[PDB]
Amino acid sequence: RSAERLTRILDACADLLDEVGYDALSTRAVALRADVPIGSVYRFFGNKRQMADALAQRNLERYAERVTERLTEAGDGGWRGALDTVLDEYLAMKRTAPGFSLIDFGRVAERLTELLSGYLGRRPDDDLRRVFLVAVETADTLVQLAFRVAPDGDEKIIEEARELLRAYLGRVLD
Amino acid sequence: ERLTRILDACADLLDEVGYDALSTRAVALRADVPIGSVYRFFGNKRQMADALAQRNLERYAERVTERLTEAGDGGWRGALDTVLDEYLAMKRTAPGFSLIDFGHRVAERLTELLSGYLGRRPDDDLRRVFLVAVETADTLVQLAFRVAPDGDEKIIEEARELLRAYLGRVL
Repeated sequence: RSAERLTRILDACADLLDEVGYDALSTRAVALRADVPIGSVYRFFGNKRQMADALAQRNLERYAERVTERLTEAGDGGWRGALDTVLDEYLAMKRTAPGFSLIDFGRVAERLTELLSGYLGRRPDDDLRRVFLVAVETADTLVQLAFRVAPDGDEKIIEEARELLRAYLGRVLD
Repeated sequence: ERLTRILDACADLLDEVGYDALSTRAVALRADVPIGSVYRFFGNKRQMADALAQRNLERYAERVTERLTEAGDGGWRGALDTVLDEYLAMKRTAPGFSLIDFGHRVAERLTELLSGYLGRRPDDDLRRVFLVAVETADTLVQLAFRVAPDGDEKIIEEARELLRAYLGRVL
């Protein structure tokens, strides 16, 4: 039930992020929205930043579960589908997951390197860890770009990023 | 005269103090100009910093143009190399350029500078390709200087492979 309250605190924190943003956010508003004793929230989190980190952390586990289950159900072992899955699930969260434009995953490249290299039957050496870091950093910047260009994510920017990443992985993946 | 030294002082101080510790007072002091002279050109540090960035861009563009006119062959690979190598030389050598570099504006400028050179029409597609390429390169170069203070060469090379892979498909 302590865990039940945490879920709710984090959900309210996610929702509040979309409504008033990070600066206006306060611990009392979260507790009222979550319908939790205000003392619970102060007990769980030292400041707002800590609550935001727990939310970010929860975003990443959810994304990792989503991707792991898409790859498990319909993956064919290939990097094109793997790439579409990670990118599309991240785009869906970006559009659909509360507070996600403000609080992302906060590490990600590491988690994705583990996840994907297992799936692809590839040895995560330095070269491959670098490729992944490069891919993840560029996808982050291009996704951010797409959403500055149009509020739901400019489709042409997104499609350029997809093409860009396919060309790169097509070139560097042996 | 005074404008030049104000921007020189702004560029250095950036490097010595960082952006938000940077103040109009400190720049005037460094530039050997009355504080009032700074306010004659700029109402605030953000305008001052954008002015510096605009100067950076003019210099970058003239270096690129000179390099391309001297030894360019009309091909996208040497243009990519020039454009990327000149930016990297500036990150390492140009004052303040790590903390304020170019201030769309870069992408638009490169489109103008490079579209005639390459025989490519400056349409919306080319603009978008350049915008994606600039944003990518910017993040990847930031990444490279985060991993080593001279710019991590293996990151730099991945970025170069990545941009060649993209442009070769898309051009």
